[PDB]
Amino acid sequence: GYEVHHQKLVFFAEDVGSNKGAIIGLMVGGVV
Amino acid sequence: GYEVHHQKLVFFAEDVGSNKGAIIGLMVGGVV
Amino acid sequence: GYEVHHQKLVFFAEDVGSNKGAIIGLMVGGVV
Amino acid sequence: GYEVHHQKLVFFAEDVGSNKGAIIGLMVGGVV
Amino acid sequence: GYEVHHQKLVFFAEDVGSNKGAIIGLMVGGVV
Amino acid sequence: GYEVHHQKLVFFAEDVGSNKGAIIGLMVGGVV
Amino acid sequence: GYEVHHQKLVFFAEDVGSNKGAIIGLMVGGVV
Amino acid sequence: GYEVHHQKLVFFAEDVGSNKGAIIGLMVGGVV
Amino acid sequence: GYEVHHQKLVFFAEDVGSNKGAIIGLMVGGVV
Amino acid sequence: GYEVHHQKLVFFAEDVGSNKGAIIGLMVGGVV
Amino acid sequence: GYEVHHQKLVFFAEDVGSNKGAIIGLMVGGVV
Amino acid sequence: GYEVHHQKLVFFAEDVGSNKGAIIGLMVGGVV
Amino acid sequence: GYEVHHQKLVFFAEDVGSNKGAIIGLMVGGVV
Amino acid sequence: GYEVHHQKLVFFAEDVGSNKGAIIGLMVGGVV
Amino acid sequence: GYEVHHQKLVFFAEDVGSNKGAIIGLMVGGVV
Amino acid sequence: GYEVHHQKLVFFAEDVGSNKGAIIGLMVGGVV
Amino acid sequence: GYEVHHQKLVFFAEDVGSNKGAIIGLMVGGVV
Amino acid sequence: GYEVHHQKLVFFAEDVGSNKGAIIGLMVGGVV
Repeated sequence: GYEVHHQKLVFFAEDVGSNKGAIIGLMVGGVV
Repeated sequence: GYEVHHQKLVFFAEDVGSNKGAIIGLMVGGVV
Repeated sequence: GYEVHHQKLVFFAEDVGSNKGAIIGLMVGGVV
Repeated sequence: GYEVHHQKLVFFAEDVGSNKGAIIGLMVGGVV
Repeated sequence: GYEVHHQKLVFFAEDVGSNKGAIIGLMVGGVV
Repeated sequence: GYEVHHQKLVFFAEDVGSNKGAIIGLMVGGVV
Repeated sequence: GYEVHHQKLVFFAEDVGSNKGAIIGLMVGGVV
Repeated sequence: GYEVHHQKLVFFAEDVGSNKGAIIGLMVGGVV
Repeated sequence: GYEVHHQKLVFFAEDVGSNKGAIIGLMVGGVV
Repeated sequence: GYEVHHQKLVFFAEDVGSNKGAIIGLMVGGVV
Repeated sequence: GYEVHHQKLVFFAEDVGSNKGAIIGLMVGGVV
Repeated sequence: GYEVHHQKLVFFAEDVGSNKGAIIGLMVGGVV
Repeated sequence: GYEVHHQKLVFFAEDVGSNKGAIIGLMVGGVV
Repeated sequence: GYEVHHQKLVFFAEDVGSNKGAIIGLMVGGVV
Repeated sequence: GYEVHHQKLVFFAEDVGSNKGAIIGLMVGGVV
Repeated sequence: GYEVHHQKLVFFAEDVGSNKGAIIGLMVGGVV
Repeated sequence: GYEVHHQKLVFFAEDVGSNKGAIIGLMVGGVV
Repeated sequence: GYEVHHQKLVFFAEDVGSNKGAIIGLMVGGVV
């Protein structure tokens, strides 16, 4: 029938006073 | 009776005096 | 109030004040 | 009548950070 | 008939030249 | 009805030319 | 007329009365 | 006289003898 | 003497009424 | 100084209709 | 100095306007 | 003199000109 | 005596160390 | 004193070879 | 106050007639 | 002292036509 | 007040066509 | 007082201009 495809990726980063901050190792998704 | 698809990932990092914070090792499947 | 299969992840790192904060290891096998 | 196959994951690091160094290990087999 | 295929990708970084302090290794999507 | 299929990519970085600063190893999408 | 080392991948797909929720995740190390 | 050894995968999606449509996740240790 | 190795990939997809809606995620290797 | 080595890749899809979950994610090789 | 090394790539498929809807992410080879 | 090594690609598809149809992210090779 | 926190892995493989079962499979939670 | 945090890996392999079956598998995830 | 961090990889491998017969499959990290 | 981070990759190897030699598969930590 | 980060890649070896299976597959970098 | 960073790759081997030699699939650098 009818299908709509979209995605939202917001990458916002400052850059001083920078400690290690954070680490993300992740698997999320693959199909539908 | 409507078929739609979306994704939503918000990656925000501030270079505060915010230290490691956390380490995320995750495998979460969202496929079917 | 109709929705379809989509991803939803909020990854945010800011003004951490405590310590390491958290170490997380989690896995799923076989998405419904 | 229609099912929405997705998961809600909010991962954030701020003032609050649980304990000095908390570790979480979890394994699941068979999402239903 | 209505069919659309797009994606919202937004990346903002301030004060470059020095390490941000954040690392994301992640897999999201693939098929829809 | 109008049908279109293209990506929307927007980004801005201050003090560019050096290194990325943070590192995002991310896979977003693949098949419509 | 001499045997040699080679890979063998036979992926055949015919759905049948094989519905939506068929997922298999499996890892086998030759010797380990 | 060289040994000729390789792995072989036969994945057939058909009326196999598993479940009507199950979800499985697992691993096997080759040798110990 | 003589050494000849070749790959063998046979990927075949049909299209009856029940659609190709299954997930194969496997890792075969490691050793031997 | 004579050697023979080629790959055999056979990708086949007819009267396609792949939807809901057609995904093969495989790590094949590593050793021999 | 003569050598015989070529690849054999065979692709057979339908190419209508709607995408088939299937993805093969496979690492075949590595070692031999 | 000159070695004998070249690629050999043969592809046959119906209604070409449009989109790929499916996506094969396949790494074939590694070592002979 | 100076205390420096860094990674250090020396993998030396020789006809030694291997005994009563040269196959190792181990995992460590979060903090050593 | 000052702490020196750096990466360091020395992979050294001689080539004897008859051995029980030298296979090593190790996983870490979080902090040391 | 001041710290020094750098990579250092020494990959050394011999070539006698008998291969050592060693495989390293590891996940090293766990920030430190 | 001053913060310094330089690269150092030394690959020393003998690649004759004897046995496999060695297989290293490793994820070397993101931070420190 | 200042930092130093230069590249340094050195490869010393026998550049013949390839051992049966000398393979280094590693992820080094990410952060510091 | 000034930041210094540039490329430096040195490939040395005994044989000829130099083929691949061994198989290094290594990710180096990326981010300090």
